[PDB]
Amino acid sequence: APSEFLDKLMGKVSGYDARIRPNFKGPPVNVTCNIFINSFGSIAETTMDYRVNIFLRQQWNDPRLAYSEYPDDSLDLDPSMLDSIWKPDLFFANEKGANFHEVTTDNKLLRISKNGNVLYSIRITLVLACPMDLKNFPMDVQTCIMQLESFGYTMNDLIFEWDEKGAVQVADGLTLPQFILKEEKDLRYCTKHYNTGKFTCIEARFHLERQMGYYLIQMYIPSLLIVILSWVSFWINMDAAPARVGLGITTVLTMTTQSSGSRASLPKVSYVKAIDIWMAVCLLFVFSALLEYAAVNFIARAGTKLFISRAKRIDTVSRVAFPLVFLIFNIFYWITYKLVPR
Amino acid sequence: APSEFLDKLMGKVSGYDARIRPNFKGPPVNVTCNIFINSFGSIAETTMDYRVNIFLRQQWNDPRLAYSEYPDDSLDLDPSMLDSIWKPDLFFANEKGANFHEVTTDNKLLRISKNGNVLYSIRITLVLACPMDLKNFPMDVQTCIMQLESFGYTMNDLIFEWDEKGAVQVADGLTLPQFILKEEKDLRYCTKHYNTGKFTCIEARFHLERQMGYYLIQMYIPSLLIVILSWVSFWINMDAAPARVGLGITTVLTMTTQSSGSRASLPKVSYVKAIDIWMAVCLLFVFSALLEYAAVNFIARAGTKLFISRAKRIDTVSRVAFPLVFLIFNIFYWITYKLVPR
Amino acid sequence: APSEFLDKLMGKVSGYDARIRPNFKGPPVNVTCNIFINSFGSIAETTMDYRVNIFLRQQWNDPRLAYSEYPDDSLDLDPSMLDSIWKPDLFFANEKGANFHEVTTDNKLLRISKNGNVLYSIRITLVLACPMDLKNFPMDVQTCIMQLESFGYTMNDLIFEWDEKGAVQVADGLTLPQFILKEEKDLRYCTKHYNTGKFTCIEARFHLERQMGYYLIQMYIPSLLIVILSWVSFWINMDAAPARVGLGITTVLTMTTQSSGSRASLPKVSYVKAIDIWMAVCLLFVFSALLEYAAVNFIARAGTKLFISRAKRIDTVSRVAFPLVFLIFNIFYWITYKLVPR
Amino acid sequence: APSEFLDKLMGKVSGYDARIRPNFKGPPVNVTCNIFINSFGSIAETTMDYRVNIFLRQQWNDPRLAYSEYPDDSLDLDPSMLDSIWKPDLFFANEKGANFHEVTTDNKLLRISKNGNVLYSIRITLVLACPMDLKNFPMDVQTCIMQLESFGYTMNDLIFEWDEKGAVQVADGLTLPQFILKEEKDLRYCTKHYNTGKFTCIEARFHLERQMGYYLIQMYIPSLLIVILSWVSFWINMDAAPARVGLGITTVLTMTTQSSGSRASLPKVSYVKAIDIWMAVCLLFVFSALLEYAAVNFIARAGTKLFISRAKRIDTVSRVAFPLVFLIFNIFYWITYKLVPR
Amino acid sequence: APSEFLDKLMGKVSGYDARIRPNFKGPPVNVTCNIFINSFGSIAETTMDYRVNIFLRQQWNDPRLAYSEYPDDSLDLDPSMLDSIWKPDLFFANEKGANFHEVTTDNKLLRISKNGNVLYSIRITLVLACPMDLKNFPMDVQTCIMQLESFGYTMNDLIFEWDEKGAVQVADGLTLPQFILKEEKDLRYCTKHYNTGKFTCIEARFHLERQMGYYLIQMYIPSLLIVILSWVSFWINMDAAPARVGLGITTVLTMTTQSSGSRASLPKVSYVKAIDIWMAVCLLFVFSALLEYAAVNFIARAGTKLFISRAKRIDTVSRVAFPLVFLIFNIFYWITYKLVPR
Ligand SMILES: CC[C@H](C)[C@H]1O[C@]2(CC[C@@H]1C)C[C@@H]1C[C@@H](C/C=C(\C)[C@@H](O[C@H]3C[C@H](OC)[C@@H](O[C@H]4C[C@H](OC)[C@@H](O)[C@H](C)O4)[C@H](C)O3)[C@@H](C)/C=C/C=C3\CO[C@@H]4[C@H](O)C(C)=C[C@@H](C(=O)O1)[C@]34O)O2
Ligand SMILES: CC[C@H](C)[C@H]1O[C@]2(CC[C@@H]1C)C[C@@H]1C[C@@H](C/C=C(\C)[C@@H](O[C@H]3C[C@H](OC)[C@@H](O[C@H]4C[C@H](OC)[C@@H](O)[C@H](C)O4)[C@H](C)O3)[C@@H](C)/C=C/C=C3\CO[C@@H]4[C@H](O)C(C)=C[C@@H](C(=O)O1)[C@]34O)O2
Ligand SMILES: CC[C@H](C)[C@H]1O[C@]2(CC[C@@H]1C)C[C@@H]1C[C@@H](C/C=C(\C)[C@@H](O[C@H]3C[C@H](OC)[C@@H](O[C@H]4C[C@H](OC)[C@@H](O)[C@H](C)O4)[C@H](C)O3)[C@@H](C)/C=C/C=C3\CO[C@@H]4[C@H](O)C(C)=C[C@@H](C(=O)O1)[C@]34O)O2
Ligand SMILES: CC[C@H](C)[C@H]1O[C@]2(CC[C@@H]1C)C[C@@H]1C[C@@H](C/C=C(\C)[C@@H](O[C@H]3C[C@H](OC)[C@@H](O[C@H]4C[C@H](OC)[C@@H](O)[C@H](C)O4)[C@H](C)O3)[C@@H](C)/C=C/C=C3\CO[C@@H]4[C@H](O)C(C)=C[C@@H](C(=O)O1)[C@]34O)O2
Ligand SMILES: CC[C@H](C)[C@H]1O[C@]2(CC[C@@H]1C)C[C@@H]1C[C@@H](C/C=C(\C)[C@@H](O[C@H]3C[C@H](OC)[C@@H](O[C@H]4C[C@H](OC)[C@@H](O)[C@H](C)O4)[C@H](C)O3)[C@@H](C)/C=C/C=C3\CO[C@@H]4[C@H](O)C(C)=C[C@@H](C(=O)O1)[C@]34O)O2
Repeated sequence: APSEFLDKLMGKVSGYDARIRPNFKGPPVNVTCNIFINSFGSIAETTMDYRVNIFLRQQWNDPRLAYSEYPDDSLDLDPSMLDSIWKPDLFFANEKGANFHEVTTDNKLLRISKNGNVLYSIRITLVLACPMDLKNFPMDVQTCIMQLESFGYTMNDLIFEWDEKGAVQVADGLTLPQFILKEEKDLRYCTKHYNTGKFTCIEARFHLERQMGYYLIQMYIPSLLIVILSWVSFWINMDAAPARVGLGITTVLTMTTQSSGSRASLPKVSYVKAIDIWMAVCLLFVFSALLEYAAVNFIARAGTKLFISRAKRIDTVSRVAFPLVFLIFNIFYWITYKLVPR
Repeated sequence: APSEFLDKLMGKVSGYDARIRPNFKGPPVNVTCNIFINSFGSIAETTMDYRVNIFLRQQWNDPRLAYSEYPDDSLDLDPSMLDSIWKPDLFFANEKGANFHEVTTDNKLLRISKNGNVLYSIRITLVLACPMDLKNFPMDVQTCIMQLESFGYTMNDLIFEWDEKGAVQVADGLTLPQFILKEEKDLRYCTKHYNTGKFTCIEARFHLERQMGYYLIQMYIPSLLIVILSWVSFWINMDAAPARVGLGITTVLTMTTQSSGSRASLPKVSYVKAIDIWMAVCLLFVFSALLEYAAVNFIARAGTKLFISRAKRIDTVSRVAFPLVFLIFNIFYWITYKLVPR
Repeated sequence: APSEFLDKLMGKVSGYDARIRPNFKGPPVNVTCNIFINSFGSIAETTMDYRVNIFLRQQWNDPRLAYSEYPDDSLDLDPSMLDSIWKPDLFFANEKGANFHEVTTDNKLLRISKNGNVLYSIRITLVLACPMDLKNFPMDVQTCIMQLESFGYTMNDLIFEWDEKGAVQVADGLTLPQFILKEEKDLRYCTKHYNTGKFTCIEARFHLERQMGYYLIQMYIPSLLIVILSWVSFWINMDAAPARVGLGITTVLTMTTQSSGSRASLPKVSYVKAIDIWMAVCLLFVFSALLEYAAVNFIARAGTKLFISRAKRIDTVSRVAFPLVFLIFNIFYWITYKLVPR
Repeated sequence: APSEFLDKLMGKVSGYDARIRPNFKGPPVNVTCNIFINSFGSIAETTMDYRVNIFLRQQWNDPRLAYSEYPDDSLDLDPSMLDSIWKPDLFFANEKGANFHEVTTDNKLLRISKNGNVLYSIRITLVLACPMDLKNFPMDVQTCIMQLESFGYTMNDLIFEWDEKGAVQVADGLTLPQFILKEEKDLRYCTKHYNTGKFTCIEARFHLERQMGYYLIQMYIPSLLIVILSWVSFWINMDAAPARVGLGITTVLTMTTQSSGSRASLPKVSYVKAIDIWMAVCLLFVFSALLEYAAVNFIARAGTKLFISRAKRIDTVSRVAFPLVFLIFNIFYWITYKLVPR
Repeated sequence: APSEFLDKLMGKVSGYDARIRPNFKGPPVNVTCNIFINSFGSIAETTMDYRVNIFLRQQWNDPRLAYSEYPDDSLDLDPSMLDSIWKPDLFFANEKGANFHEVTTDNKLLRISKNGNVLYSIRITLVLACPMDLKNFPMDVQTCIMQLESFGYTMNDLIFEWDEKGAVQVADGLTLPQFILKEEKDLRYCTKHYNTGKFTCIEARFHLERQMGYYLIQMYIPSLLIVILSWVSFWINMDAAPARVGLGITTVLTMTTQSSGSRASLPKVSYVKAIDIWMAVCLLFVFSALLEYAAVNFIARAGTKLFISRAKRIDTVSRVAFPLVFLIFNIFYWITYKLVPR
């Protein structure tokens, strides 16, 4: 009897056809699909893509599946039965490849309401290639988008609509080590025009903000320290050229290395990153320090002690100048990027 | 005759249906599942996931499979027969992808007791994404969790229960090169609430403790050595500025490199790692050493021999001071992290 | 009735055979295929290949599929039905491996016009091995080619023709981080002669131009800076040999490192890259600077003050000479590669 | 007729059942299986696993397959026929994943003797995770083990036995770039006890010895050279502090780098590697050299020429001492690890 | 009618059996197979394997497929039909894994001549593990071999023969960035003896020669340059110890780094590479230069000006000596490896 009902509803009997669209030659089937995202992982600037595995819940009703037989409002069909019924055909457009998880049983959940409402749920792993603007790199906000489109049928045949309440849910305990996701999530329609015809698509937005802890600790602090080293360099007498030339050279080299280190993590990009203007100014200051020492030597290795007194003056006034120029730059710098954002 | 019994029990005859849940429209099927874990491998902080391949043994009884025909209490069915019978549908929630091992035969073991108890065993390889807190990195205890949930049916239909005795077993000879697993294993229920309904889950806990041998040998000892180099630097006369500036610079650079080296292995993280406070203090001491030499020079390059005597005093008192401040820091440091843990 | 038409047109009835070519033993089937390319990604010089995922739209008409039954000009058949009809067999020749995207439904779109025109669309991910000439590396234009050939039948049986209008389309918002694609796209026939017979092929051209921003910021500027360091080195008195030897050595070493850094990204290649002539000249200038200092010392460590005056002359005239020789080289250099291209 | 015999022996006729074990409800089936190993490849200490692809030849007789029809002692059945007959189910326990090679035809060889002896051969690629002890790393002997167990049936049902003569064969021309395999091969039974029951297993042993050429050339020689540099450092007068401090520092730094270099290849391990005691002693000697120079300076920068004469004595006696202490250490070192092994 | 002929020739009618070998119980089937290689790619010394994707064309005639029905000499069967006919079973022995390309249609080409000659063509991607001798690394000739063997049947059943004319063809435009392939190609039989029996194999030879451009530009030139730096070092007066010690140390360090750099690309190997003798001699010369400076100091820091004159003599005679010893070594070196090869 219970098997007999799976056989009666879905059997060849009643002439049910998998291939034919529900309510065919008529109003477009409306699919309400909401996604529950388990995790973001392996977000890489260089690879340019981010991994997310999601439950996809799509709901479409067809009149023909509706049954008067059982008391229960919704009956849970077997996962295999699902291969038999018509399914809405939905591919991630930017998907860059994706896979089901078939571990143990195939992971799929389907249930038919007596009304004829169908609930269909699948667990997918997605790699998604999102374009991301690095115009200001360290502290930027990046938007990651996923758009679900129907490759099979045109606009008149099929439509996608987000669920009116709670269209995208996130894991209760989900955190990203590198970025923080924002509670506010934008959802917006799109319509794709292709040579073949117009295909429906719906896209979610995700907003992610870069954690400043790691970059502060790694990128900025050593720069600050190295810049301190020039400052301590100034106090040593000009008579010892090696100590000054040694500090200047060593510091400029280290700044070079520190600068490349930032570059290795990132994808190769034409426009100047904020990190680059920071490195350019730090390097400009150490180079200017060595430059000042060079000028002091040009005056000192030249001649008369009156000039050497002049140079002992420029030493003090310089040592007072550099922390001020660096500090004022720093102040002027932080406001634009980390304050009044967007 | 023996084939005739596989054909009689599992045949179309008797109207056995694969798709229908055992004891349908009634008390939820109870699955007692215990796992035997062959190995942990490729645990990587950066990838954030750990590999484990496990035997999964799940036991559920259904009345309809029960047979009075044979003398034997448990009969071992063919591995293919398994595709025909109803199986409890169980997916690892955090699985991040997983695969069966089909090498030679498909690796699956099933047996039916005359009572109707079914024993079902499969060999799976799992990658598992466990969130791990690095708040104190080198010596931390990390908890790795795996939760088994039923994607197919709600709470009223199906339930998972760990076996009362020996729910998780480990290989007799299993060792992890990086961590040690703890004999005490916590097992605790969870219930998942999703928009679709409430799904049963059961989760194991694994506790892993970081081996301090490698990090002691690699991370800490070279730091100690480099800090010794400042100490030997102090004894050289202040008259030779290059030897002192050379030692100070070289040591601070090496400390910088040593510090980055720790960072390369780890995933990028916002909160300060214990290794970082260690590096910060070591670097602070070498920098303070160079700083003291700079002050000594400010007094020395300045003027009168009374001051130079003053500086020869500060040399000795400093050389006595640094091992004490470093030693007291070290003592104060170890207690918090490696003593009175958690 | 609607199922009955899928059954009538494609049924065993009417004796339709999948295996037989349309209009068999006659004029070669003509396939008009246009591709819509979603993205280029992971273009790597070292791996030598570039990833592109494309929609492939191929159109061939066969008389036998044509139907008089429906009012609609084009009817959209089910994606599975596609396995039944004869398909033009088309493999990417240089494909180096490729995969369909079967996520959710298999992603395939097919429709039959009453005329008998068939539209067939598939979404594919391609890795493509394109040979690329590095003769001038940093600023080069690279051509990436994909050729679609029929492995199954000879020229007399089958032919490929690009669509007369809009044979290749690109995503409206598509950008490549490393290169820019050019609007002008060349399309040209090819015919392959193999021992078996002659097979049709059609190949698209893509032209890509290297972004000069990243290489300017990374490769060239540090070179400029390091070359500046020699210039500042000259001013320090020759009396201090260490400062001069220190600057010369340090700079030549850094130039060595900078040079290798360029090499690591690129595939190993026999012919000299433009970047290499740039590095060779920069290194030649720093080496020549140190060389001049060495000559100055050979005169200076030798003897009489008249010679030392001679050397103080060569210092000034040299410091005036080096920026001129470097600047004139730079000017002479840029014209060939970034100006009057091809 | 020849097809008729495949149809008669393996047909539904005679009531042959694939699922049922040979000689069912009786003495355990005995499988004699010998392996021919094509190659070892990609043996990596860090990944901890080694690749081997093997032919597996397993022989079990069943009475029912035996035929009186043909003259030939052994008849070669079609590779597909193999799917129909019962196969012994054998999975590599530590397999960590493995794959068949299906290129061209599926690669499988089966033949049935009239006696009823069945020869079954398959070509498999295995990744095998072998635990390996690094207690003395550079020159160690490592044992790699593969154990073949039956996941399907208990001890009473099935048994594995190595072939009495030539159970494991190796390719005639097989060589490993990193290790050498030893002709003597140990083969030993194991029995696995699991909660389900006792399962048969048979394990091969492979013994591999590390090639000392590469590590001698790479690891040890540069250490020797750097240690020579301290020796040449001693001869330079103590009056020039920079040359001595320069050599001491530079050499200790280089030793640090050389030491890390060894570490990068290896998996992270708690226990001290032999390479580490070697590095510790080399570094101890360079550090002791710099230390002696520091003491000499403490005496020299202090005061009276009688002390400076004392120091010129300690220079000579030291320069005589260091090659002796290093040489005697070297001698004492090599004996334990490369002599009287195990 | 045309379908009726596929049904008549290959139908169950006429009692055609896929499983049975052509001309069974008789003279061994003779397969003439020629390969057309599209590309070599990703040849890596470290991975030890090289990728090649090839068309495999194998020709065997069977009497039973021969038909008198059509006028055409050769008829092209459908790619699926191929699964039905008997195929020669041919696996690459060293294949290390390989895959078909199933993109769009499965890529397979088959045609049956009325004579009964069958032409069968498949497109395969192969990874091939070739053993390669590095005894002289930079400029070596390496032979890469692929051997095609029949795993299914013995010598008496099946045989492989290369096509008498043009057995291996190469792409008209094929080039390898790292090596050049030689027009002369050796083809030679092999017979494999295994415990099971004797299996036929045929192997192609490929000869590849290393491009000297990249290694000249990268490996050798910087060595030459660094060796020049010692030469320029000699001219500086011995009075400044730091400039000489600085140049000697810096150069020996850089030589160390340059030496390791070569090692990173290559697989770990016991026997001494030619590149190693080159590095050993270069390093020996820089070390000998520093050594000579040390001796000069032992004489100079010692005492009387007559000795200092002696040392100013050894300076000149040395500076004349080193370019000669290095040049004569270079000459003596190149002849063995790049001249009179093999
Ligand atoms: C003339 C430069 C000399 C050598 C000066 O160098 C120094 C010191 C003083 C010298 C006189 C140091 C140098 C920076 C320069 C000053 C330059 C800048 C602050 C910026 O660059 C300028 C010019 C540049 O166009 C030549 C321009 O880019 C274009 C590219 C695109 O158009 C096609 C477009 O997007 C738009 C038009 O922008 C830029 C906007 O503006 C800044 C971008 C450069 C930073 C420099 C660096 C950043 O990572 C490098 C690395 O970390 C390293 C090793 C050293 C750094 C350095 O060496 O920093 C570094 O190379 O000062
Ligand atoms: C002012 C710093 C100057 C340059 C001082 O530098 C030195 C020497 C003396 C200078 C005056 C050396 C420097 C450390 C500083 C002292 C700083 C610390 C001990 C710590 O940082 C402070 C400030 C920091 O917030 C600015 C704060 O982080 C926040 C981040 C998050 O909020 C958004 C939150 O999680 C919480 C609020 O915590 C921290 C807790 O506390 C410590 C974290 C820094 C260690 C420094 C380093 C660790 O890896 C780096 C690397 O190995 C390297 C190359 C050098 C190191 C270094 O250069 O170490 C390094 O960069 O002293
Ligand atoms: C004699 C050289 C001495 C050591 C000189 O070195 C320096 C300084 C002065 C010394 C006297 C520095 C050196 C370059 C040389 C001058 C050489 C060139 C400008 C070029 O090379 C010459 C000769 C070379 O054939 C020996 C020839 O290649 C052939 C190869 C192929 O035939 C089989 C064919 O394609 C065609 C015939 O071309 C070339 C065309 O032309 C240039 C190619 C070399 C650049 C050098 C380098 C580029 O990356 C290297 C790296 O960044 C590094 C660490 C240092 C660089 C360097 O060390 O640069 C570097 O190694 O000058
Ligand atoms: C006090 C050390 C000072 C800094 C001394 O450092 C130097 C010079 C003189 C200083 C006074 C140099 C230093 C070694 C020390 C002497 C130490 C050893 C020879 C060994 O270590 C000792 C102590 C160590 O337990 C603290 C102990 O490990 C335990 C770990 C486990 O228990 C939990 C267990 O398995 C068992 C109990 O063993 C060890 C057995 O025995 C040796 C192991 C250390 C070698 C050092 C190094 C090896 O790779 C490192 C790297 O290449 C580098 C950059 C420098 C090396 C160095 O710096 O070498 C290095 O760090 O001497
Ligand atoms: C005693 C050596 C001292 C330290 C001398 O070092 C220097 C300078 C002068 C010192 C007195 C420098 C040193 C080489 C030596 C001279 C040695 C050689 C030219 C060669 O080696 C000798 C001895 C060696 O067996 C100990 C032997 O190998 C065996 C291995 C196998 O048997 C089991 C077998 O295959 C066969 C018997 O061959 C070899 C054939 O012959 C040469 C091979 C060594 C080259 C050295 C190096 C190559 O890459 C290394 C790297 O780039 C680096 C950082 C420095 C190099 C170096 O340091 O080079 C380096 O380590 O001279």
